[PDB]
Amino acid sequence: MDSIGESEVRALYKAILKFGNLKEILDELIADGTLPVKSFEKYGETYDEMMEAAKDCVHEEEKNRKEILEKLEKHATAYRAKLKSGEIKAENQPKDNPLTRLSLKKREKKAVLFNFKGVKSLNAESLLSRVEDLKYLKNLINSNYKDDPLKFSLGNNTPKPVQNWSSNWTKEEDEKLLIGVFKYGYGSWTQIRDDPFLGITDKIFLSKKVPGAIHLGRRVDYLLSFLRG
DNA sequence: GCTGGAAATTTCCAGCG
DNA sequence: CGCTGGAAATTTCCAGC
Repeated sequence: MDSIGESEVRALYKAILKFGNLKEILDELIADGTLPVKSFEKYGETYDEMMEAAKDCVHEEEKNRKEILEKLEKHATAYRAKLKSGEIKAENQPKDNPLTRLSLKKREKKAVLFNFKGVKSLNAESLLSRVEDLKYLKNLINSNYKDDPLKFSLGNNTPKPVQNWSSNWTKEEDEKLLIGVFKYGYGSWTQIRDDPFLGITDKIFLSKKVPGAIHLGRRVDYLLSFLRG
């Protein structure tokens, strides 16, 4: 009757990518069919368990990348030594060599996934970074403009402008966008566009246009990592 | 199977020597 | 010119129906 299965998990995970830490507002979510009806406490324990599992997954993948880079580094060293000593000619080189290998691995980014309670391919990175980002944003707008989130501003921070977007997109639009993420959650691009108080209806697009959903996500992540440092 | 969204891959582009 | 890093576009992948 109260146990947890897979539907409640998927719904939760999605809700976490949407609102980060949501234990504050579980009720409201249950109260609008966002989450299946279950107890506040049990959802709390499931959330804690999920974030725990994400922490552990990221940890294990970090260990893995570490060891792989150790080995690749060793190979790089032993290769340099041979180039200098002259046992390898520099111009008769294959394009696949310990150097290019160590480099590509150095700069490789890839999904960090895990399974949880019979739900498959959850993104630990997305979960953690989303909780942090949305916490930083909530605290950022509440500590200053609580009685009117719309008056939020970046101050004298000037984030680098957008590249070849189809709408005249300025700092103002960044502010409004962030306010919208604070209001409806990460991903709710339709509600953000349609809110007339934000007044950015004719600057979002869901010859293909720009910016769409993905582009909004990138812009939000960049804006927040920028405002931090 | 099908399909939407995520993930991976490719392409585009600006900044630089 | 080519290199390189970042963003956009394009293709592929996969879980859940």
